[PDB]
Formats: sequence, C-alpha cells, structure tokens
Amino acid sequence: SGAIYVGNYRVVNRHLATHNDWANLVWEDSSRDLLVSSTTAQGCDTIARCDCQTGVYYCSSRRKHYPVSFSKPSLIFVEASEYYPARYQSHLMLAVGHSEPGDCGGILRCQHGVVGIVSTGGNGLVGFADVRDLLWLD
Ligand SMILES: COc1cc(Br)ccc1CC(=O)O
Ligand SMILES: [Zn+2]
Repeated sequence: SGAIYVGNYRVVNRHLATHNDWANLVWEDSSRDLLVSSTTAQGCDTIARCDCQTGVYYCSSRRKHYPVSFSKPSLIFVEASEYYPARYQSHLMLAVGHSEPGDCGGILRCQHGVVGIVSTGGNGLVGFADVRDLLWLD
C-alpha cells in the first residue's frame, strides 16, 4: 500500500483505490494503474519534473529503501495478477529489484521529488507507474 499527497490530491494504485478514492475521483487511467482522488487537507510531497532514471524506492516487503536504475516510462506487458488481465501498462518504468503483492504504493523518488509508485513486480523486476507527466497535480 501507500499513496502520494501533493496539493489537494491523493494518488494511488487504481487496483488499491478505496470506495472513498472513487467517491472523490479526480482522474483514473486503468492502463497506467493510477487513480487520483480529491482531499480536504493539502499535501507536502513535491512531484519530480525531470528525466531522471536513478532514484530510491521503498520496498515494504524488506522495510528497505533500494536505489535503482529504471526504464523510461513505456508501454510494457504485465501478465496475470489477481487485480488485472493480460494487458500492456503505459507510463511504466521497470528496474531490477524486489516487488511482491503488497509493495504497490511504495514511492520511487529522485532528487527532484516523487517519480512514481510501485505498480508491478515479479521476475526480479519492479514496475513503477510514472506521475512526472501529470503537471496538473501542481
Ligand atoms: C507489486 O505488486 C504485485 C506484484 C506481483 Br508479483 C503481483 C501482483 C502485484 C500487485 C499487488 O498485489 O498490488
Ligand atoms: Zn529527478
């Protein structure tokens, strides 16, 4: 689990969105596994506006922050999962790293702030759903 709080926005994994994220839906993209919902409180996270391909992500299944090289946001295939069918995820950044069910929502961050969150895992790979293109969060 885990979420981004910038301005009046909560960003989550779509597949982990609560009944309240949907009651207050701002934007969802099934293909990217993202949902943004509205908040009452203001958020203190900076969103990274950069083309960084190195940063740190938190891995709840190790209670550890891992530094990673990750791919440019792309249209990369994700297989089964109890949450989705066989489908290409867009704005997806893979890195070599540990990602289990429950590691989704873990924040990847560079010097410029939040690059995105964990959305995919397996095969020794960790998919982060990118949020740097979502300028409207600022
Ligand atoms: C990174 O999370 C996963 C890793 C694997 Br392998 C399968 C499914 C998920 C999604 C989840 O359970 O949130
Ligand atoms: Zn950066």
